Amino acid sequence: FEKDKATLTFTDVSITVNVPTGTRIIEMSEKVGSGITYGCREGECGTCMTHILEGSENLSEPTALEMRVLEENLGGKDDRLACQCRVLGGAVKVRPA
Ligand code: FES
Repeated sequence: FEKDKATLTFTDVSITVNVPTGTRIIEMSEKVGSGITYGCREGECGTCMTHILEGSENLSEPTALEMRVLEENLGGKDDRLACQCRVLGGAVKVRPA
């Protein structure tokens, strides 16, 4: 009934925020103090890498750009870029990678 909102848990700070769907993880991490770093405005640096603990199915699929910057920065199977990863619904749990 609230399909336009999603819960996002930053486990390094133990807080779950209810975000409007389509919000990027980086747009909440600094609001709660999570240690995810915003280091560029072009999606190329990869310093915003984030480990997706749960709920990867509720996230926007990675673009070809994200995949390239992920691989360039040794991102793993469950890592995503916080400045490019949008929460589309459901429940997601993340920690700084
Ligand atoms: S902040 Fe640079 S890739 Fe996300």
